[PDB]
Amino acid sequence: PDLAKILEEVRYIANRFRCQDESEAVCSE
Amino acid sequence: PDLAKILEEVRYIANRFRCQDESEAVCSE
Repeated sequence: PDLAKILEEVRYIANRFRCQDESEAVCSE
Repeated sequence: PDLAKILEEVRYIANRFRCQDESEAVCSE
């Protein structure tokens, strides 16, 4: 149901945060 | 039910993030 559609959104934001953290790690190197 | 109303909020924030990421891409160009 629509709960499954909620999970996709939360996936998007979480993966956005992961990608920006990875970029920050590269920058720290 | 109210879960459907939760999904709209999460949609809003996710699309906000998408729009600001797009603006960042344009700026990077």
